[PDB]
Amino acid sequence: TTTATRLTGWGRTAPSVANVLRTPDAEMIVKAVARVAESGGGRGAIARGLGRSYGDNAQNGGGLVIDMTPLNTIHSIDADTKLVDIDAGVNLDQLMKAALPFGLWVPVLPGTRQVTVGGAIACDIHGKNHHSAGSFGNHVRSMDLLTADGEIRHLTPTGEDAELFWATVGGNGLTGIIMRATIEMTPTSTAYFIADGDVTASLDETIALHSDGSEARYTYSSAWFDAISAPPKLGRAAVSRGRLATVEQLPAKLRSEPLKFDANKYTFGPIGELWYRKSGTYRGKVQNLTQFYGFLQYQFVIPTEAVDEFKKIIGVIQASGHYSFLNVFKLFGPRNQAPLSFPIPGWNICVDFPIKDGLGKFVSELDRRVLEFGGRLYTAKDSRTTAETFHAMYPRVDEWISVRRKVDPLRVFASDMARRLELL
Ligand SMILES: Cc1cc2nc3c(=O)[nH]c(=O)nc-3n(C[C@H](O)[C@H](O)[C@H](O)COP(=O)(O)OP(=O)(O)OC[C@H]3O[C@@H](n4cnc5c(N)ncnc54)[C@H](O)[C@@H]3O)c2cc1C
Ligand SMILES: *[N+](=O)c1cc(C(F)(F)F)cc2c(=O)nc(N3[C@H](C)CCC[C@@H]3C)oc12
Repeated sequence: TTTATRLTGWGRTAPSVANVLRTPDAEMIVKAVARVAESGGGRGAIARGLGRSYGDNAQNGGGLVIDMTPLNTIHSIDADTKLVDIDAGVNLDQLMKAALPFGLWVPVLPGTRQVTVGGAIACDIHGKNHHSAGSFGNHVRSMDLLTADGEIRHLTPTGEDAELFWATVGGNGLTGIIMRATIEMTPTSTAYFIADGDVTASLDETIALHSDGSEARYTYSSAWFDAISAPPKLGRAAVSRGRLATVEQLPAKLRSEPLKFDANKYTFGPIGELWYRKSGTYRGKVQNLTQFYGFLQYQFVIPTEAVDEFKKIIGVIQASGHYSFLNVFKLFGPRNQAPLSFPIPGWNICVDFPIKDGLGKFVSELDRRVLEFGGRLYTAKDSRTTAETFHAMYPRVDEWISVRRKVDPLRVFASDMARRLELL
């Protein structure tokens, strides 16, 4: 039934060997669980999706890893209720293609579409529209959770069972296996964005641009971000903000099929500085999805009010010797009821660090400042933080652990991450 396999997160670090069940039969899955809750606890069981999480939340070395990608049935889409009803194994790319013809848009998209619905919920993923749409769990209207006791619970965000619902959202698969869910989609008349591009010269004007209230005019906003140049160049950004185009705004060629889809010498001179600023500055640019959308991935958010502390963390980063080219910055909006949900209103930033000597000790310092300044790290990007740091970052973890205690008293569900962060 099972196959012992060598599993890594997307970052390809910290491998561990687990027995991997990979069946489309919801029965075998329910039974493989009781075949684990019968032998005491052992090393338990964790669900796995498309394995895009960099962390170790979808590994369970010496235990059972259940691959959910065979469960990829889209059961129904309804354009009137905007409800979509899918198996946890369907990915967001599959789902986006199926829903477009109904005038429905996936409400939260991450930077890769090869992500299951299970994973989208379990990490409570965010995207470029967080400040307007919240994260993924805000759009889940119901889900079917295979619990440790073998029963299948129907959860909804309100009424009774809300607590277990909101613990499963961002629960990293540690309340049990999500089998099926209903998502409320976002209505759209096209598959296109209208985008305004902006460029900044300093971290100061980047913050100002995100504080002047202009942000309330776009549903989608993010930025490429300079983490290398010394001040005051440091933290200049190419800002890309937009919203879904109506049909009226499409060029005539496209207005027929609105829901479709398919380094030089100058580069560092004053001319390319002129090129980069000119090409990064635009208005009303219509773009499709793909146009608009040995390393250590590191992402954190700092509460909105601690802006000076945010600027200081950026300073620490560029003066650290560790250089990062791909940096995305965004202002998150309001959070949700999930105790372990990563997003809070404030300054979010994703950096990519070339693995080299001293990096591990340096990021441990970074952790310390992020913690100190009231922010947190993201489990879907994280493999190396500590339980003390995690627990302090997420003050509601105790609230969460209790809920999990009820629904899995015998530690049927476990992972490399749960043991490391002491969420088990
Ligand atoms: C290039 C790239 C860009 C990314 N951009 C973003 C981004 O912009 N925003 C963002 O939030 N994230 C981003 N991510 C991270 C990614 O969206 C999340 O880690 C996501 O959870 C991955 O989904 P998955 O299906 O691969 O799940 P996996 O990585 O296989 O599993 C992740 C977690 O979900 C749990 N899980 C999976 N299936 C189930 C289930 N059926 N029931 C219960 N639990 C389950 C697993 O146990 C594990 O804890 C990015 C990743 C990559 C590689
Ligand atoms: N950071 O990794 C990050 C953050 C955000 C958001 F704005 F939502 F906060 C969005 C991201 C995105 O859309 N894509 C990516 N990637 C980075 C550069 C590393 C992995 C590749 C993708 C393109 O990151 C985002």
